[PDB]
Amino acid sequence: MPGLRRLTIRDLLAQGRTSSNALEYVREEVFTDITFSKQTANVKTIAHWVQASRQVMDDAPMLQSYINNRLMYGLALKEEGQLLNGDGTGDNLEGLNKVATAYDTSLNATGDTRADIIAHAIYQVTESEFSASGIVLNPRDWHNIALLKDNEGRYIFGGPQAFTSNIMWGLPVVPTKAQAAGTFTVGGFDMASQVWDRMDATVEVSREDRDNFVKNMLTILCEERLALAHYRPTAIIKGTFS
Amino acid sequence: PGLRRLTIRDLLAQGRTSSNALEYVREEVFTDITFSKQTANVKTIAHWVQASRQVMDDAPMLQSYINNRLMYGLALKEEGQLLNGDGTGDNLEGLNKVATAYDTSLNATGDTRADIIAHAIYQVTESEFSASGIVLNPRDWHNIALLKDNEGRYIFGGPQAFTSNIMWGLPVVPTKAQAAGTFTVGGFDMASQVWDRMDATVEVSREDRDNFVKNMLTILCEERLALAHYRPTAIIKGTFS
Amino acid sequence: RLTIRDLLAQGRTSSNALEYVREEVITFSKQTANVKTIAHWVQASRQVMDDAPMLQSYINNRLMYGLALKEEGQLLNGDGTGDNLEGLNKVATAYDTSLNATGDTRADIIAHAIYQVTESEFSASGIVLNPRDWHNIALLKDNEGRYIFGGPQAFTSNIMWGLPVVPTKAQAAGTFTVGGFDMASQVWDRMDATVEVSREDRDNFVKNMLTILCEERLALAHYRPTAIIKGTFS
Amino acid sequence: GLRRLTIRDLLAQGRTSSNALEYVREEVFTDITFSKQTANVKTIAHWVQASRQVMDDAPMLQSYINNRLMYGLALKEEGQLLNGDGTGDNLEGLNKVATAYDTSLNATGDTRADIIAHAIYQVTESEFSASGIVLNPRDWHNIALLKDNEGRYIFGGPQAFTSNIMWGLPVVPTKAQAAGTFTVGGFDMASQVWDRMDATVEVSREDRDNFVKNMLTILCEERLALAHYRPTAIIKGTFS
Amino acid sequence: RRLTIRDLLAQGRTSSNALEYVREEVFTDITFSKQTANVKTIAHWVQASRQVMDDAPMLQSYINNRLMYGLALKEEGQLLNGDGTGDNLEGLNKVATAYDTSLNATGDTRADIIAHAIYQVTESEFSASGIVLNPRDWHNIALLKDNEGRYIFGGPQAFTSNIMWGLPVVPTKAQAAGTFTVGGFDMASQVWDRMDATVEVSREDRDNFVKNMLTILCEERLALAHYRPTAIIKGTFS
Amino acid sequence: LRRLTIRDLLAQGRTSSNALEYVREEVFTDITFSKQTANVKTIAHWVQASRQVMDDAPMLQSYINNRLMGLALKEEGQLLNGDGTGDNLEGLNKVATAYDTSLNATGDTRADIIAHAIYQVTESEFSASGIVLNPRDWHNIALLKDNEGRYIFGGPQAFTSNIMWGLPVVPTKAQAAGTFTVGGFDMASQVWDRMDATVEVSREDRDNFVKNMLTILCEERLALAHYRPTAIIKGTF
Amino acid sequence: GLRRLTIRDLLAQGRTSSNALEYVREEVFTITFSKQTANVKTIAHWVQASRQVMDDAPMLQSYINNRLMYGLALKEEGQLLNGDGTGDNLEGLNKVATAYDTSLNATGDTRADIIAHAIYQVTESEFSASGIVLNPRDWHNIALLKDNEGRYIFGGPQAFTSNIMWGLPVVPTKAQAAGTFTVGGFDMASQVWDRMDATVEVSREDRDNFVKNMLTILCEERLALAHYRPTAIIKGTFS
Repeated sequence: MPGLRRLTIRDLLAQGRTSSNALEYVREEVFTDITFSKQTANVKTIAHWVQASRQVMDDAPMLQSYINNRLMYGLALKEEGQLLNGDGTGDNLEGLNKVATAYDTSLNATGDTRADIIAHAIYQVTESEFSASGIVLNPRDWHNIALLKDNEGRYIFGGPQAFTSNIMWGLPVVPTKAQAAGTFTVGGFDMASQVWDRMDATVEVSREDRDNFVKNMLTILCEERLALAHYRPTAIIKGTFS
Repeated sequence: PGLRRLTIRDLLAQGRTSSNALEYVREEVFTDITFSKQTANVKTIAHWVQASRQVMDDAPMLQSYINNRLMYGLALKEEGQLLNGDGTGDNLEGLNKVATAYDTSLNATGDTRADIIAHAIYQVTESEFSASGIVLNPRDWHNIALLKDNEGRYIFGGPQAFTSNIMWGLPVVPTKAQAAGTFTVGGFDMASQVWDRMDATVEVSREDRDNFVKNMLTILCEERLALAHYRPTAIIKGTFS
Repeated sequence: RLTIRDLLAQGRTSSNALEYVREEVITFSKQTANVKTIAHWVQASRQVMDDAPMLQSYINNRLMYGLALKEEGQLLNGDGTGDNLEGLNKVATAYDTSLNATGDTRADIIAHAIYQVTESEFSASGIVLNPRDWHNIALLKDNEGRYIFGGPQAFTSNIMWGLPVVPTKAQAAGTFTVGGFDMASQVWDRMDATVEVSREDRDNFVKNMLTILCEERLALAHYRPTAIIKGTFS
Repeated sequence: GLRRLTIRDLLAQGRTSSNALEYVREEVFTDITFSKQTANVKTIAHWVQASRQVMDDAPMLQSYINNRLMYGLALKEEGQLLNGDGTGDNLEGLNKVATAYDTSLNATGDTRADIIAHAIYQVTESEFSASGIVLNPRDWHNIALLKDNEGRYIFGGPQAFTSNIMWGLPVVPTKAQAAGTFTVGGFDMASQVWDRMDATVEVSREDRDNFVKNMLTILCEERLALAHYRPTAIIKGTFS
Repeated sequence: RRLTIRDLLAQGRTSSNALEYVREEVFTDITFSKQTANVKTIAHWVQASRQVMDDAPMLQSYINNRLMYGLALKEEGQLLNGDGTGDNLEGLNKVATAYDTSLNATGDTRADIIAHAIYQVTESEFSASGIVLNPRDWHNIALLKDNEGRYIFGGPQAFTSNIMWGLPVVPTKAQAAGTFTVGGFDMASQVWDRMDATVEVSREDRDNFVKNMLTILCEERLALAHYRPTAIIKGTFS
Repeated sequence: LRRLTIRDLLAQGRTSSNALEYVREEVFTDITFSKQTANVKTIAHWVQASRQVMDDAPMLQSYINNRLMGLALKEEGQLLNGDGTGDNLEGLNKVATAYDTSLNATGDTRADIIAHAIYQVTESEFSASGIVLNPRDWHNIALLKDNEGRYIFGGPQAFTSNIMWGLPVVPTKAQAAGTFTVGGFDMASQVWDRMDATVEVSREDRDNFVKNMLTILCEERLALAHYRPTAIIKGTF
Repeated sequence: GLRRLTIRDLLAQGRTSSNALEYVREEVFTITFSKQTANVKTIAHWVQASRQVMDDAPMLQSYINNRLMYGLALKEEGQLLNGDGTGDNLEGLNKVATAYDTSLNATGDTRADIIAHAIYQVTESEFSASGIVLNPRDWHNIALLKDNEGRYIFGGPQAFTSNIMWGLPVVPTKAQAAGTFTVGGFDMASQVWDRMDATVEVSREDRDNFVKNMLTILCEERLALAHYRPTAIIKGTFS
């Protein structure tokens, strides 16, 4: 099974299990009364594959190492990028940043810091009757945020005790390289989106592939099928730092 | 359902009932104290959504998420009724209608929106109670928590103040039920109470209105609630400049 | 004469969605088709619930037919957006006007379309016209005063060049759709038609009435858009 | 909800088993002399008359008497302890024995909060140090929200008003205290409150015209006395 | 109600009239002087009418709500600053090291001075174990800002629970306003006590016989031992 | 171990053979494939003590562990810039892409060069996940002071935290001064452990018999596999 | 006392049963080996009391041991820090410490920047700094460095308590002379071997105790100090 020593984007979202090629649902639109709308989520597949030598790998304990440290790791890093930046066209999921709501750049005044913009965004999330539960950042941006002062020796956030992923103002932070530099995504992901797992990550070996029989190598493939549903896109705010 | 904030239900005291009306004595303070005979009727609060048929009928795990999503909105409807629901009809006669106007003479020159909240925290004492909660529109709470004087100093600490909703040791309740520019502060724990007749329940109807045609499905979530106001002069409602 | 459902291929399915490959001629592309719902409802008197045979006679004679008439307008003129399903005219190839002769009549444009259907290596199998256009096609005669192919005695059915015509009010006036539907498109039925009676629906309770509903769930895949050609004769 | 400290919490507590209580009072003047005094256990009563249909539910009436009626009894016991004329069935309150504020100490540009400082100083003239203060909510609100030419608060702010503490000394804002009148003094040393009977409740249906009008009367009764051992340790005053 | 000066110091029972100890003296090496502490007596007397005392629980109310309370409040003020003249005890503020005036800075706040004193305690090879403040000065300190809305220390309730920099604080009216006292009390002093508080009624003192009065005396015997006067810094808020 | 080493910054893996064959994908800045083999090789660190130390027993063991597992510093010098030919394995600096000097400027300092290198890591379709450089260079970068800017007083907290641009920094004497190395080490390269470290004491080694001394030797074996050398970039300031 | 961290806590412990230990010192060029020997030395602290304190029995035996062990600990800390190693002395960490590289300093450096440069300079021995040793006054003046901008280098006066500098433990002690600091990886560079624990002996005749009815209480311990890599220890003085 997979697993990383860090909070992942799918941990922020709600988890469900589905047994169909698609599922329909209702999207709550709020005007800043709520008007409902019909939506559908299609179960799409994310895969990661690597080429490998034949004999050393099917006759050694270097296979568990090879799929654990390359395949599951890459597959996780790929689903994390899909859930956050998917397009929704073809085999692409529709990511949080695709449906997210534009940050309102009228909430920031002269002299604002990054903490002020984070506060403005945690606000703008509240305009959906939902409470912000998670933040998604770039590791560079998260490092800059965790370590800044307040025109005084005092020390907002916790720096190198809270910078270690950890939390910020009570909300979990996911610092991920999938997130562009200078871009933040705040929201109540707990009750604004949901990932439905059709099939768990499965691994398979292809001896026969695109001229693999004559090249003396295998292809190892790890794949998983899931869908992403966005109940209230107004609960997600995607913004850019100054 | 609360989602890491206090609900207007949390400011009031709570109890159980077993009838549709039980009535009580209202302490009418004059600005000694007189008494009134008042009756509180058990009204019904309902939140409904018209979804499709395909969304609902599925495995038990696929039916629970919408049930929780609906129990969530029921709580917001309950707050909307508790805060400002007029007496006429099946509404609940909420606090803002029973509250007392805000004495505008208290204002000093050069005040800010927080100064008016301080004045309203005072005025609650004229009922012989103490303020135990503010109710603000999220816009107003946000605009207050990030205020500053001529000097580069925040009144309420930092932007961390907007989160962890509290003003001078008094819980702040930011809710969409409160209209922009209107504030409501008072000793809720002693000036009001909520009597619960029935808990939340969910029902599904295919034949409602025209749902049988166009294959719709109305999901309804109901609770039964009465609101007893024991001292209207403890709750103060006002508007911002 | 029959239904657009009879022109297309038919399959069964057991899923909410449908994945397939659209062979744009031969390349390939992945396409999806979600199952949608089509319903037809009729107002009736309370007296049908008794005398069960009358209810069955009404249902099979007149209810199962209106549902097909209603799904014609969806299978033909759809969008695929929302609760609609993609229609033959939406996934269609514009009729080539270069095939037009100097003074060819409306019965020759259809022959040109029938030939154009073959440019996808698939032979045409059906025509779809508007009732008024079909009416005018069978009665335009000529200057001499003879029906070009008509004549009351010399008429078989809604047929033209040996292909079914299927006139439907769903088709707009001025538009025609010629295609080899039997091997280029396929309707996948999620479940067969179901009938349900409601007495509470709207004010049926007070007014002593009934609503009979007939529902069906289906999608449709368009493997070869090039086989279906949509034209608009001047 | 115990969101504030009462006058009783400001005083020494004591229990008794007699209907009168005699003590001695120190008479320190501007050494000490001892004069014998006595205090008679008085009765404090608070009553509310409710419709006769409020007893149909035992738990709800029980709750009302438990947490809504006793509060009124205590809050009027405050009004008796703080200021009682002594004559009749009114126990002798802190305002009856309190010493007058020495107006000589007032300066020209004397702020309203400085007079409390002068009173705290005058409390030291009885070889006691001032305990918490008692004053009206309006005056406490004005004191804690003083503003200079600019908007900066001098020594209070609404955080002070909600905390009921100035200069480390507890503050009791009560409606019983009149507006403009303040009372400082070493209440823990000077005076004490003696309890005879814990509060009791009584329901009467025939009281007054409660029979022809559908209502009851609920009565809460308490027995206590107030013993002042050093009136010079308590100071009245009025703002100007 | 709160921790007292007796709680900051180190306890211990004596069964004699006086005891000798060694004072460790530090230069601003460690020398040793010879000192003695004599068991002194602290008493508080309240005289009340003899009538009800002898048949009621009114006696208990005098004993603990009127006498033990005053005796504790007077013991705490004797421990802080006595004089050693007669029955006076030796006071912490009498035996204390003057706060270094030169240690201050231009913009130092009322907490920077406490930091300076917490340092100065370390010139005796010990560390601060507590602070003794006037309630007014503690109320003022606990509500200080930092050139920003941010509050140093904590909130007004319980005055931040009477703890600054992690060190318990004793707010007492005995401490003069504007004077502070830090130091390693638990290690630099001891409160050797001979006899616990006892209560006695006279019925004969002075002219109580003719005037119909009792007198109730509550008294205790204890000594205070000082080991390092350099581990106790007494200073003034400038 | 107050910092994370290069091993903690690559992929970890286990092998039970004296050599392993792997497919290295090569990127044209299309992706092609090459067959490659990595040979398990021994890393060894020795220190010579004096005799009669075996009687120290429990404390000797403490010396044996603490001051030997020394070997970790030599293994990383092998992993980073091993010559590749001989009895030493192929290092990260051996198969690494030369820094693109066209990304520089006139006044660019030294952290901007690392930013440019991180940018150039993306041409492999990977992303930088670490930086390796000299402790002197890291000290100069972290404590860099500019009179005009607000970055004055340096970053002693940054220097002690070992984090730059949000990525880990590895200051080691293994890497020569003036040279830097960035890249997606967690994807491109993997360390395959064959056998764990063992300790061997020799009395006859060289002159140990004459000179009344011992030789303690700690040795382990392992291989290094590089899947995408284009991910790694090595340059000089 | 346990309200502060002692120098013995920065180094490594270990027991020895002999009066001499042989070890190998690792010289690093900025690695060769030397062979050195550590001799078990004796550290003794004595307090001069009166004879009347003896008559109180537990008030002396059960209360003065607390202060006596404290004094012994402080004296041991001082000797470990700056013992000269000549004539029954320990080998002071300041004696083997490497001189601070003054060239590391820039223009505009405060006293904490020099400590940062010293924290760097330890790395040239392939070790990482484990602790700092300062004078209490120097630590006070560092933790309260009111920057010219008008902001504290550290959090505030809170910094002085809970002695920590950039995650490194700071040991303030009167043993370190004012103006002198020592950074290093003490948990690896050196260690302390304990031969026998502290023991207490009482003398009535030492010097003129008999004449002046005094007493001398002497607590003594025996230990050796072994340095393995002096380059890991950097000693310097503040400008």
